[PDB]
Amino acid sequence: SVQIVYKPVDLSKVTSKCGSLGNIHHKPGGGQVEVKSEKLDFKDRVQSKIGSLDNITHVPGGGNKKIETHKLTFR
Amino acid sequence: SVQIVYKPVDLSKVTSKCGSLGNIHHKPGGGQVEVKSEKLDFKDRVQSKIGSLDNITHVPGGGNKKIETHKLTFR
Amino acid sequence: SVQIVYKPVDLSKVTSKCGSLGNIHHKPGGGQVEVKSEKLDFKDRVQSKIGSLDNITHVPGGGNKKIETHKLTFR
Amino acid sequence: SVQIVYKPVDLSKVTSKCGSLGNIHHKPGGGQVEVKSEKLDFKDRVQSKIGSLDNITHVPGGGNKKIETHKLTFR
Amino acid sequence: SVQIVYKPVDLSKVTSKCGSLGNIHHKPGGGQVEVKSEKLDFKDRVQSKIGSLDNITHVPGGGNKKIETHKLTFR
Amino acid sequence: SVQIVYKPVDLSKVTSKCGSLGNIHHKPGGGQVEVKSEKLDFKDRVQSKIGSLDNITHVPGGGNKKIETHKLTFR
Repeated sequence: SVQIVYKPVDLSKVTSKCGSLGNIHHKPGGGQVEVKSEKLDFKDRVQSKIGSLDNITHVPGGGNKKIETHKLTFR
Repeated sequence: SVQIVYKPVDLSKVTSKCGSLGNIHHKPGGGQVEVKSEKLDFKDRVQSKIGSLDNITHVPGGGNKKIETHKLTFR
Repeated sequence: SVQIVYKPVDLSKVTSKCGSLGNIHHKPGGGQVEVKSEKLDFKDRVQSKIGSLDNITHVPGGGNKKIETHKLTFR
Repeated sequence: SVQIVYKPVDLSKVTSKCGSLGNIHHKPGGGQVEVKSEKLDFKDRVQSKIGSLDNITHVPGGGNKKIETHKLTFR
Repeated sequence: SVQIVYKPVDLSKVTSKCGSLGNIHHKPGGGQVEVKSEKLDFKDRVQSKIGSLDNITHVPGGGNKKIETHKLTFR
Repeated sequence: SVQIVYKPVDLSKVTSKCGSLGNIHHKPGGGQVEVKSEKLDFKDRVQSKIGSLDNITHVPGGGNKKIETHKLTFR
């Protein structure tokens, strides 16, 4: 016979404290972009991106990430 | 017979304290980008990126990452 | 007695010839300007300029400048 | 007695010839300008300029400058 | 008595010939300018310039400058 | 008595010939400029320049400069 007894006790306090978050600045792609193309012979799929893209400013006042997994496999 | 007894006790305090977070600056791609292309013969898939891209500013006032795994395998 | 005889003969051909003037480009102030000012105590006249200003494109298809002076002073 | 005889003969051909003037580019102030000022105590006149200014593109297809002076002074 | 006889003969051909003027580029102030000032106590006139300024592209397809002076002084 | 006889004969051909003027490039101030100033006590006039300035590209397809002077002084 199999007897399995499980007690994960977790009182964990993933805590943060800031008095003043601020005065944050993010200036991507300030300058000039210039592209000039002539006499191109493509013979397969193409992608192109030009400019400012995908520019993130994540400012999480908390930003307390917590991750938890319980796998319990039985054969 | 199999007897398994489990007591993970966790009171862990992943803590942070800041008086003043600030005056943070992020200036990617200040200067000028210039591209000039002539007489290119491509014969397979292409990708191109030009400019400021994928520029992150993560400013987590906490930023307390916690990660936890419990695998319990039985044969 | 005074005798003064004057014959400025001028057949001068200040000439220009262009087959095709073109494909001219002028891009001043491409990038970003940013100004930030705090706690300034001025006690006299002020001037300020910010940005793109006074940006000339002179494209004279001729542009044949000619200048001519005749002073004739008598005492 | 005074006798003065004057014959400036000028057939001068200040000439220019271009087949194709073109493909001219002028990109001043591509990048980013940034200014930050705090606690300044001025006690006399001020001037300030920021950015792209006074940026010339003179493209005279001729551009044949000619200058001529005749002073004739008599005492 | 004074006899003065004057014959400046000038057939001078200040000439230029270009087949193709072009593909000229002028990129001043590509990069980033940054200025940061604190606690300045001025007590006389001030001037300031920041950025791209006074950037010339003279492209005279001719550009044939000619200069001529005739002083004729009599006592 | 004074007799003065003057014959400046000038057939001078200040000439130029170019087949193709081109592919000229001028990139001043590519890099980054940075200035940081604290606790300055000026007590007389000031000037300041920062960045790309006064950057010339003269491309005269001719560029045939000619200069001529005739002083004729009489006592």
